Amino acid sequence: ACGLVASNLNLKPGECLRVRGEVAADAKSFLLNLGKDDNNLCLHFNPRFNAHGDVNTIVCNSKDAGAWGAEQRESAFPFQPGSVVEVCISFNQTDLTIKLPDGYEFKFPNRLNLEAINYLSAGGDFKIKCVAFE
Amino acid sequence: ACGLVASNLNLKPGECLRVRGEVAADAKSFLLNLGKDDNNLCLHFNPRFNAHGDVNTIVCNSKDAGAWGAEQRESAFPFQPGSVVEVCISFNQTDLTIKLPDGYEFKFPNRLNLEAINYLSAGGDFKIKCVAFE
Ligand SMILES: CC(=O)N[C@@H]1[C@@H](O)[C@H](O[C@@H]2O[C@H](CO[C@H]3O[C@H](CO)[C@@H](O)[C@H](O)[C@@H]3O[C@@H]3O[C@H](CO)[C@@H](O[C@@H]4O[C@H](CO)[C@H](O)[C@H](O)[C@H]4O)[C@H](O)[C@H]3NC(C)=O)[C@@H](O)[C@H](O[C@H]3O[C@H](CO)[C@@H](O)[C@H](O)[C@@H]3O[C@@H]3O[C@H](CO)[C@@H](O[C@@H]4O[C@H](CO)[C@H](O)[C@H](O)[C@H]4O)[C@H](O)[C@H]3NC(C)=O)[C@@H]2O)[C@@H](CO)O[C@@H]1O
Ligand SMILES: CC(=O)N[C@@H]1[C@@H](O)[C@H](O[C@@H]2O[C@H](CO[C@H]3O[C@H](CO)[C@@H](O)[C@H](O)[C@@H]3O[C@@H]3O[C@H](CO)[C@@H](O[C@@H]4O[C@H](CO)[C@H](O)[C@H](O)[C@H]4O)[C@H](O)[C@H]3NC(C)=O)[C@@H](O)[C@H](O[C@H]3O[C@H](CO)[C@@H](O)[C@H](O)[C@@H]3O[C@@H]3O[C@H](CO)[C@@H](O[C@@H]4O[C@H](CO)[C@H](O)[C@H](O)[C@H]4O)[C@H](O)[C@H]3NC(C)=O)[C@@H]2O)[C@@H](CO)O[C@H]1O
Repeated sequence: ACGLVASNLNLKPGECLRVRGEVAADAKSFLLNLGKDDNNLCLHFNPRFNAHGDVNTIVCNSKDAGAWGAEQRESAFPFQPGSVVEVCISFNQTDLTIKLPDGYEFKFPNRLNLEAINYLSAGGDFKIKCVAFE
Repeated sequence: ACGLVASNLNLKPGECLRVRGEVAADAKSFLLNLGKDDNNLCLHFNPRFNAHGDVNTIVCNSKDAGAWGAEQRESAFPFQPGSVVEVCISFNQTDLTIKLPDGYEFKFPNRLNLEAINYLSAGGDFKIKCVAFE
């Protein structure tokens, strides 16, 4: 269905999760899901080039016990299809910080109040090239 | 056994898996398992500092339907407690090539004849700092 699925991550607050991968030449959208498990996501990171009505927009949302939360759309879109990008993610009690390329970075509330991230999955027109723990 | 567990890898012949991590100060052993799943491992890579009657010896083996194969032991042991070590693994239908530090490398047969690897697992006194797909 999608890409890489990693579990047992022991991502404690402060630590950084760096993910590098190449986006398809004709990418429609790609995603990175972080959380406790697939149904309890503290972060559903979804850049949309041309999908679900959104064009060149990063849509973020959470999932709690299977129920999707309120979406949060971002304006800056530093991803050119057919290139290699790197996203860096860290969190704390209050919220997570997503560092995108070109110096852009935004925050997303930690609606789940997760003290550790043990799950991550990738999907869409994206191919993981590296996963780093810092 | 077990720690970071990654599924849906879809690693194919020619592509190499690279893992970097730091070994524990009083590490008795650590392991990396590659296979089609938890019970069918084309490679159980296990560097033992002091475990199972072995002192500083790399024990490799396979597992088919849960049955451990015939152990193959290695001479070199470029591991030191506290230090960060990197290993790279490539494969084809014949055998996997474990490339260790300074140009040293050894081969282990692809006993199960897997064409692709979808499961990776890590365990023991090892801290994964990065996993790259090349
Ligand atoms: C003809 C003859 O006698 N030949 C002997 C061999 O018998 C002997 O074989 C090895 O023996 C060791 C030690 O076993 C001891 O404990 C037994 C009971 O627990 C006992 O019955 C044994 O006799 C032996 O006892 C020792 O006996 C000696 C002499 O009697 C005592 O010493 C004497 O003591 C005196 C004072 O009392 C005095 O000091 C004398 O000077 C002194 O000599 C000693 O004190 C006494 N100790 C004890 C506790 O009783 C075995 O460990 C070893 O077995 C392993 O290897 C063989 C194959 O070589 C396997 O068949 C066996 O299953 C073991 O394999 C390991 O299996 C595990 C489990 O699967 C593997 O780990 C897993 O691996 C997976 C990956 O594949 C995965 O990683 C997983 O996570 C792991 O858990 C290991 O990798 C396996 N390792 C290997 C290599 O296969 C031998 O049987 C030898 C050497 O001792 O000498 C002669 O050749
Ligand atoms: C300028 C611009 O870029 N604006 C965009 C908006 O376009 C965009 O809105 C989206 O619009 C979609 C299309 O609607 C049209 O098509 C249907 C189907 O035929 C029509 O029935 C409907 O009437 C619309 O028709 C259009 O009408 C206009 C006006 O008549 C036509 O234009 C006119 O045309 C004439 C000539 O005839 C002339 O040229 C005029 O000048 C011109 O104006 C136009 O041509 C015509 N189009 C067609 C084809 O006929 C909607 O489908 C889309 O819907 C989403 O948003 C609404 C609320 O806004 C929701 O109610 C709806 O359910 C849906 O929500 C999305 O739900 C999905 C899941 O179901 C969400 O995705 C999930 O998200 C999760 C994370 O939270 C996970 O990631 C999961 O995997 C993922 O699947 C998704 O996020 C939801 N989207 C939103 C926004 O919440 C939408 O409204 C908006 C919003 O994207 O952005 C603007 O920038």
